[PDB]
Amino acid sequence: INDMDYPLLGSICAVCCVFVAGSGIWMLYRLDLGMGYSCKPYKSGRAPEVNSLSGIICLLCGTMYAAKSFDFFDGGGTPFSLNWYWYLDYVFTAPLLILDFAFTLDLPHKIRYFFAVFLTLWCGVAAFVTPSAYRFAYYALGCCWFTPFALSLMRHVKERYLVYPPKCQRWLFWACVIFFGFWPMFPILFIFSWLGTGHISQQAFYIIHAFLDLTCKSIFGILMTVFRLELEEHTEVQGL
Amino acid sequence: INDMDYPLLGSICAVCCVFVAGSGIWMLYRLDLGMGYSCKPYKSGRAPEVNSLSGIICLLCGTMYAAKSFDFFDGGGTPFSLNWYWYLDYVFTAPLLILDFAFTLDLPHKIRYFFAVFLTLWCGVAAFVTPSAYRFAYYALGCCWFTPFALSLMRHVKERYLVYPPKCQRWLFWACVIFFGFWPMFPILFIFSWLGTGHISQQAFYIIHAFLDLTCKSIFGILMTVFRLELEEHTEVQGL
Amino acid sequence: INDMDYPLLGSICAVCCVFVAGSGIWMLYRLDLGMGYSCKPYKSGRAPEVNSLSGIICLLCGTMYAAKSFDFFDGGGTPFSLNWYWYLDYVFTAPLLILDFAFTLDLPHKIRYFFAVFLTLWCGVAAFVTPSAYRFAYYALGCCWFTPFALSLMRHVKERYLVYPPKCQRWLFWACVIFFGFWPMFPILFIFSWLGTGHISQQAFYIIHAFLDLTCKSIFGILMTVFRLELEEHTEVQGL
Ligand SMILES: CCCCCCCC/C=C/CCCCCCCC(=O)OC[C@H](COP(=O)(O)OCCN)OC(=O)CCCCCCC/C=C/CCCCCCCC
Ligand SMILES: CCCCCCCC/C=C/CCCCCCCC(=O)OC[C@H](COP(=O)(O)OCCN)OC(=O)CCCCCCC/C=C/CCCCCCCC
Ligand SMILES: CCCCCCCC/C=C/CCCCCCCC(=O)OC[C@H](COP(=O)(O)OCCN)OC(=O)CCCCCCC/C=C/CCCCCCCC
Ligand SMILES: CCCCCCCC/C=C\CCCCCCCC(=O)OC[C@H](COP(=O)(O)OCCN)OC(=O)CCCCCCC/C=C/CCCCCCCC
Ligand SMILES: CCCCCCCC/C=C\CCCCCCCC(=O)OC[C@H](COP(=O)(O)OCCN)OC(=O)CCCCCCC/C=C/CCCCCCCC
Ligand SMILES: CCCCCCCC/C=C\CCCCCCCC(=O)OC[C@H](COP(=O)(O)OCCN)OC(=O)CCCCCCC/C=C/CCCCCCCC
Ligand SMILES: CCCCCCCC/C=C\CCCCCCCC(=O)O[C@H](COC(=O)CCCCCCC/C=C/CCCCCCCC)COP(=O)(O)OCCN
Ligand SMILES: CCCCCCCC/C=C\CCCCCCCC(=O)O[C@H](COC(=O)CCCCCCC/C=C/CCCCCCCC)COP(=O)(O)OCCN
Ligand SMILES: CCCCCCCC/C=C\CCCCCCCC(=O)O[C@H](COC(=O)CCCCCCC/C=C/CCCCCCCC)COP(=O)(O)OCCN
Ligand SMILES: CC(C)CCC[C@@H](C)[C@H]1CC[C@H]2[C@@H]3CC=C4C[C@@H](O)CC[C@]4(C)[C@H]3CC[C@]12C
Ligand SMILES: CC(C)CCC[C@@H](C)[C@H]1CC[C@H]2[C@@H]3CC=C4C[C@@H](O)CC[C@]4(C)[C@H]3CC[C@]12C
Ligand SMILES: CC(C)CCC[C@@H](C)[C@H]1CC[C@H]2[C@@H]3CC=C4C[C@@H](O)CC[C@]4(C)[C@H]3CC[C@]12C
Ligand SMILES: CC(C)CCC[C@@H](C)[C@H]1CC[C@H]2[C@@H]3CC=C4C[C@@H](O)CC[C@]4(C)[C@H]3CC[C@]12C
Ligand SMILES: *C\C=C(C)/C=C/C=C(C)/C=C/C1=C(C)CCCC1(C)C
Ligand SMILES: *C\C=C(C)/C=C/C=C(C)/C=C/C1=C(C)CCCC1(C)C
Ligand SMILES: *C\C=C(C)/C=C/C=C(C)/C=C/C1=C(C)CCCC1(C)C
Repeated sequence: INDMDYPLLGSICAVCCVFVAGSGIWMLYRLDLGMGYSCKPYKSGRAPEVNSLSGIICLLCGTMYAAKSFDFFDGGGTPFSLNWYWYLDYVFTAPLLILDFAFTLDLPHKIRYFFAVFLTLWCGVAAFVTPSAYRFAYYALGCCWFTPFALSLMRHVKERYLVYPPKCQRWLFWACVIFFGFWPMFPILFIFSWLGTGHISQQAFYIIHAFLDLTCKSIFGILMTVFRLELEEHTEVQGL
Repeated sequence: INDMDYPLLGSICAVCCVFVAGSGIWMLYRLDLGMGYSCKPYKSGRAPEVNSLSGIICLLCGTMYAAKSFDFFDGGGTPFSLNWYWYLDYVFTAPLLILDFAFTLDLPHKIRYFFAVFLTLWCGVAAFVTPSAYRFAYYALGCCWFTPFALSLMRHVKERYLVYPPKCQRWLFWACVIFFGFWPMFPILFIFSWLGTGHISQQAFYIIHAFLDLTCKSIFGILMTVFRLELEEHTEVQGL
Repeated sequence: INDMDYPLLGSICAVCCVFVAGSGIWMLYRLDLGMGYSCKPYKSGRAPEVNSLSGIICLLCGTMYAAKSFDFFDGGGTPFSLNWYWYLDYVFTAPLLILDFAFTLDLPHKIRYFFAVFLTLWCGVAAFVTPSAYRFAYYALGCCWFTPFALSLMRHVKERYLVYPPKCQRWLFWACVIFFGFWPMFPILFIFSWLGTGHISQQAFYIIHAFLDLTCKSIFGILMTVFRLELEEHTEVQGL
């Protein structure tokens, strides 16, 4: 229903777009500055390609949020909305997050996790354009794709967490809190939204998801950058 | 025309979705169990990333068929159909099949084959939403992309078939029968469907394509897994 | 407005489709013929995978232009148009061009350039389906993604241009003229088109963009092939 506070939504999207993009520019700037937590001009001179994935997602999320803000400023309903089809932008970003996490931790089965999230979001996308009882059918299919992905990622994370130093474990623990404390919240909001239970209104749904992207995209990326800085120095500069 | 036996279509799609997904879960389970046909815990401990492509496609095809079954149970015409736009799901799966086949056989020019199938399917997708004489124009363009792909894949397969042991050649021969015995059947069904000649009705078109996916996705994957098991043991455990 | 000379557009698209595809088939044929500018059957026998990206784009662009010609022959407005949504085909091709350029010159930060062009085009796609003042908002966002990509590519190109031999520098200089002489023309045409200033009519817009694809896709690819031939021989056969 076209009765929500659209200018508030645009302002919220504009504010987070600046925050996510600014964080992404920092980590990209920080990455090429030096390998270790202090500084290192690289042995070969150039940073690894996969290490920049965290920064690009924030800019990708920032660009996605910039388009969202333009949609809300125009009152919504624009031909290029990125808000009419929910989770559609997340299809481009969320699979890259776990891919970045896999590369950072060297977790095997990266391609399996990649398609797990990619198909998990796609089932979620199909689970609201269907105004029938099968809306939860796609929701169930997504959970069937996410639960064995939520699991088997806790295994590998838990197995490798005991190897890293406590200094590196610090951020890694916080990243896992971001990982396994806020990603499972996305299905819960879907149940309680107007699509399911109805506790969350449409206006609140955009706002809370706007707030549940700095932690998932920006702050999680920031932790990954710092954790990489601790990882890089400890492994290379500290030689451990 | 909305007069076909939709509940039959949903039941057929549901049955094959269970079969394709179950086969995919097996080969993923079988892969991490052990390298050789018997068992091997890997030298490095982790399976190669590209070896899991066969399993993911079946789950990808199973998830795609699960969405098809939901569409047919709801009587069709759902906003997220995956049946209104034919071959659209195949765009996500078919290029990965040859990519898996290329990696299994180490066939060069993988990227060329990948884009060959990717553009071949896309031309097929555009060749039914066009209710005019240009429907066959996109069909001709797809064949122009597929015939030099159907060829030059027979070359490389034939050249390498003489190298493998007869034990491995067994499955490889059967895979090539699946490869070069059923993929060329997709264009033929298009000609004889209501889009072209009209011999095949709309109801029969979904059913036969539902039956022509276990062989292409599941059974072909199963052969690839067993052929890999024979390849892996013969090369590593048997040292040949 | 449906008043432009559609058969002229189809003829122009058909002519360039033959030219782009024919050039792509040549460079693919030339690549496997031999490494050096003269001939070399490869040390391992097979060409590098990334070296074929230039040829595939031309065939990809040729196939895309073949679909454009079919759309214009049918009078336009076909369900599968590739002309109703501008720059949508460029999303599939343009990111691969810089990726090929990055691999040819071994320029680092390939993934950063890839997403830069990928998001630059996407902002352009959203910048005409929006019939409001926010059409230039997406345009500004695209320029914000392209200007730091147009820059930092001049740096790396300029830094490495002094290393190559003058024989190789010749084509590289011409490629950079194609690169940094015609890519910035795409935003300029958008400003002066009926979407912006209005100097360029709709009929002229397709024609000039049809002419501004041989240089970007075919001729640029041809230069890349010859530059690779000079690079390959000089580095391998000439041992320099
Ligand atoms: C900007 C950086 C982005 C980076 C990455 C982008 C990748 C993600 C791709 C996003 C796809 C966007 C699809 C959005 C479609 C929105 C449809 C929509 O809003 O419809 C509702 C709206 C009804 O609302 P009103 O008329 O206001 O009703 C109130 C009565 N006065 O309908 C319309 O406005 C009609 C829509 C016009 C056609 C839609 C065109 C969508 C743009 C196409 C480009 C995307 C390409 C997708 C590829 C496949 C080709 C379809
Ligand atoms: C689930 C796992 C999937 C994994 C991988 C997925 C990748 C493949 C992507 C699939 C894209 C799906 C597009 C399907 C569109 C279907 C359109 C359709 O059915 O229209 C017909 C139907 C007419 O039928 P009835 O009204 O019953 O007529 C009888 C009269 N009583 O029309 C409708 O229902 C209207 C359709 C509503 C809008 C369609 C929204 C499609 C969903 C968008 C999400 C997909 C994103 C695509 C990206 C580009 C953005 C467009
Ligand atoms: C061929 C090789 C291609 C290789 C790579 C391809 C990748 C790029 C994908 C291209 C997506 C194509 C989308 C084009 C949509 C065009 C819509 C259009 O033309 O609408 C205008 C036109 C109005 O014109 P007329 O009725 O003539 O008006 C005058 C009055 N007599 O409207 C129509 O014709 C209705 C359109 C029917 C539905 C459109 C179906 C588009 C085809 C879907 C396949 C693409 C899949 C996209 C994935 C997401 C799923 C949506
Ligand atoms: C037709 C219906 C739709 C078809 C598909 C529906 C869902 C498919 C089920 C899951 C598909 C694959 C999940 C992808 C992400 C998980 C990644 C993965 O499997 O990694 C492999 C990993 C094993 O790796 P190893 O090599 O032992 O690790 C040591 C490191 N060397 O697999 C596992 O951990 C086993 C699978 C997950 C374990 C969790 C156990 C409990 C799962 C809850 C069940 C939920 C319902 C799903 C039903 C089927 C589940 C198998
Ligand atoms: C504007 C119109 C649309 C534009 C494009 C239309 C179709 C384009 C034509 C084909 C494009 C490329 C096909 C992609 C899949 C084929 C892969 C490929 O070319 O592999 C290279 C491979 C050569 O590899 P070598 O290195 O010798 O192998 C030894 C291993 N070291 O190429 C070939 O085998 C030659 C091409 C295929 C051989 C088949 C011969 C007969 C083909 C039937 C012609 C059908 C019409 C198509 C017209 C143009 C065809 C060239
Ligand atoms: C919410 C709004 C939307 C969010 C995002 C909007 C645009 C984001 C800004 C740019 C994002 C990244 C651009 C991607 C392509 C550029 C590739 C890149 O950054 O390469 C790194 C490269 C540094 O590499 P080194 O390792 O030093 O090179 C030596 C080789 N070893 O970065 C740079 O060169 C610095 C950035 C570009 C330099 C150009 C300086 C002037 C730029 C004009 C500003 C235009 C406005 C954009 C605002 C923010 C720009 C930072
Ligand atoms: C519940 C409140 C939530 C508040 C929202 C969060 C606001 C952002 C602030 C940071 C959030 C995450 C930070 C994670 C922890 C890292 C901080 C830190 O201490 O990092 C250092 C160093 O690493 C860093 O520098 C990381 C911190 C830099 C973060 C910069 C903030 C994001 C950048 C955005 C700038 C542009 C934003 C535009 C303006 C916003 C307009 C709305 C690591 O070492 P220490 O443990 O201090 O040990 C000291 C000896 N080594
Ligand atoms: C014309 C009739 C078609 C029937 C449809 C096919 C039904 C599926 C049965 C298998 C089809 C393909 C099998 C390919 C041949 C492999 C069988 C085989 O023998 O494999 C072994 C070992 O490899 C295997 O174990 C592969 C076979 C396992 C296949 C399991 C079937 C698919 C899994 C689906 C389970 C879940 C399905 C859900 C229920 C369905 C509800 C509708 C290889 O060694 P042998 O030659 O026996 O040599 C012995 C000494 N080494
Ligand atoms: C302003 C006028 C623009 C005209 C449009 C362009 C027409 C195409 C002609 C070539 C354009 C770019 C060529 C770039 C320069 C390379 C030419 C060249 O000399 O290459 C050689 C060798 O490399 C080549 O062979 C590259 C040239 C081959 C290009 C073939 C033209 C494109 C192929 C299309 C064929 C099918 C087209 C279908 C018909 C069209 C119907 C409309 C490199 O060595 P040289 O400097 O001669 O030194 C000699 C000792 N080594
Ligand atoms: C309320 C929400 C946000 C947070 C609740 C999630 C908490 C309880 C979860 C998130 C991440 C999880 C941690 C992930 C990794 C490890 C490392 C392992 O070696 C011991 C368990 C431990 C330490 C987990 C304990 C539980 C944990 C801390
Ligand atoms: C009716 C349909 C399903 C099957 C017809 C396809 C048969 C005839 C095709 C499919 C795969 C083909 C095989 C593919 C590979 C080889 C290996 C080569 O060294 C000799 C030829 C040989 C053995 C081919 C013979 C023809 C073949 C068996
Ligand atoms: C109805 C149409 C579209 C397809 C149905 C035919 C499929 C399901 C059938 C036809 C002939 C069958 C093949 C016949 C014999 C064997 C030998 C066995 O050791 C492996 C499977 C394999 C290779 C079968 C796979 C399934 C198969 C290909
Ligand atoms: C009118 C349009 C088409 C062409 C104008 C663009 C010209 C002026 C641009 C395009 C490519 C550019 C070149 C790109 C690379 C180098 C190598 C460097 O070591 C010196 C500068 C030099 C030589 C640049 C000079 C300016 C240049 C030649
Ligand atoms: C914005 C970025 C992230 C990582 C978003 C992630 C979202 C989820 C993992 C959502 C999952 C869903 C599942 C499990 C099944 C039902 C539908 C959802 C889309 C909510
Ligand atoms: C489900 C998986 C597979 C591998 C499907 C493959 C389909 C084809 C190769 C279809 C090809 C077509 C071509 C050659 C040109 C006309 C249109 C078709 C889509 C039928
Ligand atoms: C056909 C191939 C190429 C490489 C096309 C490239 C097009 C551009 C770089 C277009 C860029 C745009 C930007 C900078 C922002 C506004 C919108 C444009 C799409 C014109």
